[PDB]
This record gives sequence, structure tokens and C-alpha cells, in this order.
Amino acid sequence: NEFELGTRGSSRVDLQEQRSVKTRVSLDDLFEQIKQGEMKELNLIVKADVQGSVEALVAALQKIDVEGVRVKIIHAAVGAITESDISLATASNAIVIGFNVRPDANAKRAAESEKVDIRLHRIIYNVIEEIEAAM
Repeated sequence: NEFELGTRGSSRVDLQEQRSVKTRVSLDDLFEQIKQGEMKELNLIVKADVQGSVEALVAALQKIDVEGVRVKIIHAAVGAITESDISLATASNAIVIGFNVRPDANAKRAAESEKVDIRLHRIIYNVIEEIEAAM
């Protein structure tokens, strides 16, 4: 509706700040501040049956200082996935990437009961179609 449409005598004066007036404000938006948790920081443990396979990977992993996605190693060892090492996995959130090494039957259990699944022997796990009883 609006009662009395007339002249807005606001631009008849000098134009400075507090132009809105009453509902005026300089800085009202408080800062949340930035926080790099986007890409996350990826931690892992390297294990292989060849010691210098671990070291070679670690040497590439420790030099990861690239801005954005940080990936770093927490532990390296020449061995397969052992129960004791899994406890590091859930500790530093570093998962164990084993190169065809594989775990103990209890470690494989421990891993999962420790919130950390281990990945190894990733030649091919044929999850694509069970070709039998299939048509």
C-alpha cells in the first residue's frame, strides 16, 4: 500500500557514511577464520617385504610438503601387517598399506576392531560380478 508517496529528502544533504542511519553499521560480520581441514591430512604406515621398498616410499612420502593435501608417513617397517602395528594405525590414523604382505589372522581382526582396515595384495579382488549362480 504505502502511505504518501513523495520525495525522499535524503540525497538533498551531503553524502557520507551512516547513509542508512539507525540500521547503520561498519563491521558486523564476525570472523569464523580459515581452517585447512578440506583435503585433510592423510597419514599412513608403509610396509613391504623388501625393506627398501618401504624406505623408497617413505623417502617420497616425507618430501610431501605440497600445499593443500598433506600426505605423510608415521611409521615404516619391513614386515607384513602385524597386530602390534595396527594399534599405530588407529592411533595416528595412519592406515597400513602393505605390498602383498598380508596380516595375521588375528591382526586382520584387530584391524577392524580398531577402526582401521588394511589394504594389501591389491592385485585384484574381483568384486565385479560373482560369475557363478549368475545369469
